[PDB]
Amino acid sequence: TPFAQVLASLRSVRNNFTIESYQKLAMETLEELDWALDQLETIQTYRSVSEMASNKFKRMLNRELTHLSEMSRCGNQVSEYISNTFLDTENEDHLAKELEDLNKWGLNIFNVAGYSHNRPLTAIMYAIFQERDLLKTFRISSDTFITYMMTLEDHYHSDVAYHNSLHAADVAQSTHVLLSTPALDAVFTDLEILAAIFAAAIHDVDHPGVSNQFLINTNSELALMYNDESVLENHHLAVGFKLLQEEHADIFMNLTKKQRQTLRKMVIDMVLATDMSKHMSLLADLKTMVETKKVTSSGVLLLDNYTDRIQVLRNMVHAADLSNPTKSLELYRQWTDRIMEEFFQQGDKERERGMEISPMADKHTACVEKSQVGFIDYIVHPLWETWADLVQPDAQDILDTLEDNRNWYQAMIP
Amino acid sequence: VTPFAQVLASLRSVRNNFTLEELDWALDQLETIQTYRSVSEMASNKFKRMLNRELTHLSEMSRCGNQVSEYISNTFLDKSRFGVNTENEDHLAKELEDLNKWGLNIFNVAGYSHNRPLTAIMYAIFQERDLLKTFRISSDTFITYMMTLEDHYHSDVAYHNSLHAADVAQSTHVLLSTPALDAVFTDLEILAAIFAAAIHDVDHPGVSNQFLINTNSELALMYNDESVLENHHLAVGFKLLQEEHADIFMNLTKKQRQTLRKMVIDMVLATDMSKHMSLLADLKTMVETKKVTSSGVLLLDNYTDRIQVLRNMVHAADLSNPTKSLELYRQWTDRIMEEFFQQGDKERERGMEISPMADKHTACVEKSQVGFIDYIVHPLWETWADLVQPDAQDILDTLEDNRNWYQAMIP
Ligand SMILES: COc1ccc([C@@H]2CNC(=O)C2)cc1OC1CCCC1
Ligand SMILES: COc1ccc([C@@H]2CNC(=O)C2)cc1OC1CCCC1
Ligand SMILES: [Mg+2]
Ligand SMILES: [Mg+2]
Ligand SMILES: [Zn+2]
Ligand SMILES: [Zn+2]
Ligand SMILES: [Zn+2]
Repeated sequence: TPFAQVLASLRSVRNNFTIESYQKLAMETLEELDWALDQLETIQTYRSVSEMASNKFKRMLNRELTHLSEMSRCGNQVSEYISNTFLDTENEDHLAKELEDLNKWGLNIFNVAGYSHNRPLTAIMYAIFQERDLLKTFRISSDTFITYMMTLEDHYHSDVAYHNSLHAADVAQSTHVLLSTPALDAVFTDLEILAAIFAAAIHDVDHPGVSNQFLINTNSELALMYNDESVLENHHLAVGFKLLQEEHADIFMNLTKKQRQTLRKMVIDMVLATDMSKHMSLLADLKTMVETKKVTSSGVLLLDNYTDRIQVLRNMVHAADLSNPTKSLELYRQWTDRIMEEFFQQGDKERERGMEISPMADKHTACVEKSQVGFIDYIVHPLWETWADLVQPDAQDILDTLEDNRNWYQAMIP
Repeated sequence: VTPFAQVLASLRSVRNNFTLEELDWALDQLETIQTYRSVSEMASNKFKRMLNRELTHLSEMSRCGNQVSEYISNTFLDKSRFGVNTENEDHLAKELEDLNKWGLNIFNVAGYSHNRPLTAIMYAIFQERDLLKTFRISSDTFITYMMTLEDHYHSDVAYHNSLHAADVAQSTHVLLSTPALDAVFTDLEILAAIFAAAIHDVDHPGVSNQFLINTNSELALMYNDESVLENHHLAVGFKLLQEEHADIFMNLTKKQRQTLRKMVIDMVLATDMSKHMSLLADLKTMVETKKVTSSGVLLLDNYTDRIQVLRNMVHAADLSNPTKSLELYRQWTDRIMEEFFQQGDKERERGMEISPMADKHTACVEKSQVGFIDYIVHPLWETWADLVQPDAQDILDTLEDNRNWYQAMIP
């Protein structure tokens, strides 16, 4: 395996390096080399050592297969097989005023809901798509677009307090605004933008107002069918893409097969990243991205390969999903009530199920203010602090707004 | 600051001051052998443990500090006499003498069971391993589950039928008996492994995940193209327990069931042929660092090690055919091609480009098995045999002989 042999090579450097001002330089470097030696082995996990090993075996076989595919017609048939199988109105006036702020972080999605017959998702999506000229770009007839958009919005539960089309509309608009970050200009392709926005719009479709954990615990059909892994995220994606199958709703029908293939890859990639358990993994990638960030003249970021761009895009959607504490207090406060209401509904579901009440789920026991300060300090702030570093100086305001709201909720703890 | 970057931050100040060959070889080989997600896991682990320290502290604070830490922790941090109806009977019993033998003829087991080899072999395994007593599984419950399971294995499908399931189940049973693996696995780990094998291919439609993705199938659509069949097999396997009098796991504790479900999902997902290289990688690292207790028995400490072995065991059992006797192996080759051919017949009706081995005019049956052995089956079994040496030598020998036989058949 590679790491085993790489460790054996450097271990040999240490043993053969040993074999006044010079002394200071000599000794300072030896313990530094030793520090890096321990830190290599200790920060190593099972899947990290394995990844380098699997990837060498993959590379090695692909060399042998390229050779074999040149031999006979048969060699080619065997190579192709092996390669593919074992290798990877008054309302319309106010709505328009609220929509002036479509590219602004401070848009009030709640008023958008109010002036749009409680259809903020269709309202905001059509607005975004006209703003980004995506309907023209990707040959999407309005008729088809709204047909899809309406069905999508229909499969967002009305009865659910937080994970309703209003949350979807917020993430969609928030993602739209994050894409406009100056630091990321020519950076993404039109299909990448299309993927991102559609990803955001569907990221929570048919959400039943309960956690994956609840679904697993209650042995739900949904858990059972998705083998307890990313049960909801998989379900959202499945609905999102199946809705395209409805009568005159295929918004992607005018893209090439490759375009659709790629878009489907990215959309799956991004919505799966909205699993809150994938949080640390996303934050890890974003931190490494900041560390090795390369910036082209006048401030615009330099993201080469797809791998880099998708890391940014899935982090962008995740950051947009966790945007509420960074919004104005008037907005943020309403999201807090909405989240709690949903949390308490799950608690009621557990009470009659005779299940031990979920942490936060009982309105009788809930602490809220102290909770938001926990949520900010440990999850929201680290994420946004990282994002703001990557996109500096932009998003400095998003952070100050968050920091202020943290202090406000801190000041509310009885 | 992330770890690998922190390492190379010091490693680079060391080299830019040390001034050598073995350091400059590994200077390049550290960075180059580094992927995109191998780098990521080092860091995501650093942050997960960082936060878990902070929450442990916060829990100690108030009743509130505990509610907030429990919330955050759970949300942003991970984790008949024979069983079959028969008049043939006595013949079935003779074939079943070989239940613990690698050379059992599953095809005759099918013959003397009224084509019910899965129920026949499973009931046999469970009586042999005394699992029904161990896990309080009433016979009715067992045969009831077993029959419904066998029913959801397509008859119309040439290779991925209950006969293949029965083969993997019996092959896994035999691999668990490897002397090199004695006290190693718990009874629940054995139960997990055998059940995993029995259901690993349930409701298989006789087509590849690739086909399903390409044809934009409901199955692909609902499983977002990742491990489409493997996820589906598991979903069926576990949903069947919901049938009246079929819950074979009803008498296990909640934790026992929770753990078994974890391992079964873990193992069946590993039967994705695209996970092949990853499985082999883990098995090779396991071999390299293997610790063996007195008189030959392996020493596998934590769950992580045992599950790597168990998933590799089921995978090895799924790719066992070329390591079986030529009489058996030859029949599996025909069966696999028949299904492959039929897979192409579906592509044809769909106007799709016919898959590599999917056409009989173009198929290199013999040259193909030699490719399959040389590149996939032999490396896997060669690794397995190293881990459980000297056991599995017989398997390797049989494999080697059969490879030479198919080599000698190339026109
Ligand atoms: C505005 O609040 C919140 C907004 C959004 C979320 C996400 C939706 N559900 C989650 O688990 C993450 C949690 C919130 O607050 C949490 C702090 C404790 C209760 C929930
Ligand atoms: C007995 O041969 C085979 C038996 C079993 C399998 C597995 C089931 N499906 C797979 O893709 C792997 C493939 C075989 O042979 C392969 C090489 C020639 C064609 C397929
Ligand atoms: Mg989500
Ligand atoms: Mg399978
Ligand atoms: Zn969301
Ligand atoms: Zn009954
Ligand atoms: Zn199989």
